[PDB]
Amino acid sequence: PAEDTSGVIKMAVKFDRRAYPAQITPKMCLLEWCRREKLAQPVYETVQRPLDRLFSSIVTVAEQKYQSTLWDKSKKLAAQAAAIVCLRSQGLPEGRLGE
Repeated sequence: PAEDTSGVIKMAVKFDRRAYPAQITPKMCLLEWCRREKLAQPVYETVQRPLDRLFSSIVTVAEQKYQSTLWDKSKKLAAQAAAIVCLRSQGLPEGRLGE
């Protein structure tokens, strides 16, 4: 239900685990959303700038790609950021404390 799914949607996000309950992450919130929606589960591809020890991640959900504009220090932190981009750009709840 989102006709044009080309390209990449981006926002400027970094995952800050202090905003989340113990051991709940955007990846889990997004995965549960896909399951609730009977959607294929998210697919993450890592991007690297190894000379800077930087990481980015592109997540595909319902054929649309999402990615943060910002780089991070680890594959896992970048994957969390990509999940946030996917949720926040759609207006969905992100799983934070008191949301």
